[PDB]
Amino acid sequence: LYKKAGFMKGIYSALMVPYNEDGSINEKGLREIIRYNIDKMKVDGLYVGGSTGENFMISTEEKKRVFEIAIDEAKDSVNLIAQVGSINLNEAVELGKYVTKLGYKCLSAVTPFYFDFSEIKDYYETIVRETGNYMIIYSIPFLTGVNMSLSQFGELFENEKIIGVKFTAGDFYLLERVRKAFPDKLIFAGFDEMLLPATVLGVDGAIGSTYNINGIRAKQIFELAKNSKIDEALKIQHTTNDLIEGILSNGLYQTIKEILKLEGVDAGYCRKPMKKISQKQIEFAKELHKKFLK
Amino acid sequence: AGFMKGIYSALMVPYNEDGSINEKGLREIIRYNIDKMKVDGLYVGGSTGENFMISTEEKKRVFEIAIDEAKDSVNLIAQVGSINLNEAVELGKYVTKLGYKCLSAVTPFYYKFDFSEIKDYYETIVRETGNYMIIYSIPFLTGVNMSLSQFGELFENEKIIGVKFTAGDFYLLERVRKAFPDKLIFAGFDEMLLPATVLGVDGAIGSTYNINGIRAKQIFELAKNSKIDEALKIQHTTNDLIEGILSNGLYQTIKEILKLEGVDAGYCRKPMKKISQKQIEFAKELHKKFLK
Repeated sequence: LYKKAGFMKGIYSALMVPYNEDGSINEKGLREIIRYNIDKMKVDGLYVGGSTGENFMISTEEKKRVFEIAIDEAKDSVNLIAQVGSINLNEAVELGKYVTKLGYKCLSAVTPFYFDFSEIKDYYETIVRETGNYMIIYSIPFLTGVNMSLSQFGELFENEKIIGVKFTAGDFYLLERVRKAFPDKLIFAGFDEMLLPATVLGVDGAIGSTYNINGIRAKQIFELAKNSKIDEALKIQHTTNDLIEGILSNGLYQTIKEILKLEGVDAGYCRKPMKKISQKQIEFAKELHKKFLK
Repeated sequence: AGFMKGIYSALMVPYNEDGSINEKGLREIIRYNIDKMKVDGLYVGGSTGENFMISTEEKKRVFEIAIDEAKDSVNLIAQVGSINLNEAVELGKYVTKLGYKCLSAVTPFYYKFDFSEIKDYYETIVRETGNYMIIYSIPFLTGVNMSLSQFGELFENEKIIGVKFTAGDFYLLERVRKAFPDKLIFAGFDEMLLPATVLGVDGAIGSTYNINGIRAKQIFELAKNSKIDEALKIQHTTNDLIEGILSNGLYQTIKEILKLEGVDAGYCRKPMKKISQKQIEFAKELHKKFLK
């Protein structure tokens, strides 16, 4: 339908945040990662604040500082989505209000793992109505759960400001059903290693962490599959998944940071008392870079 | 084995009230698949044929009729797997003698066999029959989840020529396709035919092709030939039909639609529930909207 926010289509990097040794934000490194994504990966958008290991119990003051820097550095060059969930509802509202005042024009949220569908719906609709901003839902509204039902999607998509969904589990029957039932909503693939089969089911783009270093190939897959070049897209998805297979066996986030540094980006190391990367994983990351990205 | 590519119906079998085979109706279902659905092949003795609900002798009679009626007009695969390896070899030898040129076998289930035992099972059927083998992988029913390196171990056997892939794991599907470009991969999930096709599967084996095989071949061919937009529209229409089939009872609704198409599709094996008035009328509406 013509009412879709079609300008939002494309490849979004789940923005990696670098940290200093003491745990604070490496603001200079963060600006380098933003610039690398915009200028070298050529991403269509940035997805800021997704919950990972190092992201989760960081202070909201540091969450806010990441949001300020990201929109200051990106300006209006790419689309932005700010994830403001994974915290209590009143906390998520004050964060949604803050990023809205900063100028973010689209929110996303996943709920905390405390549950009933009425509580999920109220969580989303509260953020929307208290911030006045647009909202991308998650297909799985918390971690240890499963994808929502088709009629639950309808309850949420009844809200005009709930404009799309990040699809995080690869149920491709449900993905087809959601695409058919809501042609006016955006669907973003959350699974980088399944971008090609998602693209032919009509997803509007993809949100992923590997696009920080593999955004060029990802954009090629998306574009070729939508323009009658499926054989070429499949070969690039094959190459991409050789890289992803190695990234996954070597530790996803620590390997992305190592390859960023091999590309000259001051990405540091994984934060917190999160497990230190090993000498063997350092060497494997170097081999992955030489073979796939150098 | 490139000549085996394409769309295979998992052949349904009509049973009488007492569970015995309705031979007249079985020939009618075969004729409908070959002549009207225009399938490239028949997958005989699979889950869809209620294979695991019937006796060894009843399985043999289904295999006899199917190849007698189909002759060499379409490809034929005979599913001979079982928890009983001695039965699997017996059935595999029997259908090989009948003239079937390719076997399939579900992973042995119920007991928690480890992978070395699963490998012995496949290699034993191949060794004892001399026939080709397609791995039947269906974790939703068996609980057996096979790794990429485990597929590699099985695929070192030159007569294990492919896999019927029913796990909805499209990362694993892409990894198997890349690792084994010389093997056949058949999609087992009719409602995900389009995404599987663009990952390079060689065909599909499905229950809904007994009645929706025309659209299935369209999706497959269009997606391989730079018509993705058209293939998605037909997958969308197909999945409206499949969504109704699933809500109405899969086996009962396919058999009911076959009857609306003039094919005597008989009953399901007990304890499969008999179809209800509500389900009969729903099937009539699916037929009128999607297939008449």
